[PDB]
Amino acid sequence: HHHHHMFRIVVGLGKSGMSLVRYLARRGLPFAVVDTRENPPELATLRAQYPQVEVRCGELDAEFLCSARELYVSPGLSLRTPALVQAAAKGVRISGDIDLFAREAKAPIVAITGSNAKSTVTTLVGEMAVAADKRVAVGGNLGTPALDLLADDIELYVLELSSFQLETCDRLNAEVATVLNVSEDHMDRYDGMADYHLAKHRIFRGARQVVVNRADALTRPLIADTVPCWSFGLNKPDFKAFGLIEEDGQKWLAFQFDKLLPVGELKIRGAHNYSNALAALALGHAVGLPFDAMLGALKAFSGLAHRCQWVRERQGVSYYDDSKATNVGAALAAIEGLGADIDGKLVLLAGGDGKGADFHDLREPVARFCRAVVLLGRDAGLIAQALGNAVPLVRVATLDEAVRQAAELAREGDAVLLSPACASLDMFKNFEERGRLFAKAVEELA
Ligand SMILES: CC(=O)N[C@H]1[C@@H](OP(=O)(O)OP(=O)(O)OC[C@H]2O[C@@H](n3ccc(=O)[nH]c3=O)[C@H](O)[C@@H]2O)O[C@H](CO)[C@@H](O)[C@@H]1O[C@H](C)C(=O)N[C@@H](C)C(=O)O
Ligand SMILES: [Mg+2]
Repeated sequence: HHHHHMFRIVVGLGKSGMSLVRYLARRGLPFAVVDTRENPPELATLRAQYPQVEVRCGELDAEFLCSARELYVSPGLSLRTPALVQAAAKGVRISGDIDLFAREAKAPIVAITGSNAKSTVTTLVGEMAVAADKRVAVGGNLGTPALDLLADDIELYVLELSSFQLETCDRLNAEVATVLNVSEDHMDRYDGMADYHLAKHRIFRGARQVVVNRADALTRPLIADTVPCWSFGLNKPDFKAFGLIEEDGQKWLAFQFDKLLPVGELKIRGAHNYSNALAALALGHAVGLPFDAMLGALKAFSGLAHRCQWVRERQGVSYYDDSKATNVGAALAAIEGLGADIDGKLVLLAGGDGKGADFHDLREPVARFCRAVVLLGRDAGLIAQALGNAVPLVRVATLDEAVRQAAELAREGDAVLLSPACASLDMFKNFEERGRLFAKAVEELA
């Protein structure tokens, strides 16, 4: 079983695996593809587009993996998979598409992770860079695989990174890096908060600057003492800091003692979105984006689909798609934020794959803001146990039923909120499909 000394193996045939196939094939390197599943989602794609690439589907063959110089592992595949552990112990480098991107990119990287907000802040910094007339490429976990962004004329890369991707990134060497926030998530993969936190802090390896959340200690890296450190927060900022300046009850986004923009001139609203705006300003300022360009993009920014997104108002009841809420921290923010905005109470739709999360933090906000909760999905029962008898709970089987029942529970002035605190993967392809099907059911109400 001979192989070339450059031989490498792509482990996982999903979207990032296909970006690795494209990259390695373009460089004419010897490689093969494996996947633990008999019928991975991009198998048909690989067979149609790369009929000559060796592909092995099923139980991983550790002896085959051990013949490669490096494995590029799908971020969704746990590195505790036994054959990967065995290859690692025999000195095979465990890598991945972000690790490879970091080793190849020829322009500064803005690297953004966090338990929440990383897609919004990544998108915003990208729009700031476009407004600053930079040749920018934006992607990563956000959707466009990072390797597909590579081009020599790119002046700035903006990457959303997951804790999973970061586990195989040896030395990202970002120009500026941030962990926006950390709250319990992905506890079906990590043993606890310590390993989850450590994985995210790999974003700082080699970072030339950092952006830190003054309100979240799990975002503060050791290197904040040795590289330029820009902080954001909602309190009044000090030197080198972004924050809010308040005068006669009017709030301004601010850098040090300079008022930048009244928060009322943003389209996005609420404390979490102000924090996101300040984080994006800090990241953009770190890579030289002019303030006037950044503020113009901030004023124009409308937010992302499935982020507490208004769908419909029917019989005085408004319907909001917050399907992006796949952890408790996100649902907490939406319940508090929308609950405080409306002239009524919430009917919350929640449940799905809870990833081993503690749901106890939902109880008090649900008791304060909800008229009822509609629960679906694999871990509906765990959520119901955490909520107790705070409010009426209605158990349903499908999202269409959940919407029909929520309409019946709601009264004029209420809002129906899909903010599930769970992954969608037990019942849906992804959280975007979950949100699209919620919006479809809402639109089908008579
Ligand atoms: C799960 C994950 O990390 N997905 C990211 C990945 O998409 P990709 O299609 O390559 O997925 P993947 O890494 O193959 O994982 C998908 C699923 O396949 C399974 N899988 C994968 C390989 C394999 O051999 N066997 C197997 O069972 C994984 O366990 C997982 O359940 O690469 C894309 C490009 O970088 C990302 O946009 C996408 O992020 C999505 C948005 C996501 O859900 N990310 C998670 C981490 C999140 O945000 O929490
Ligand atoms: Mg995640």
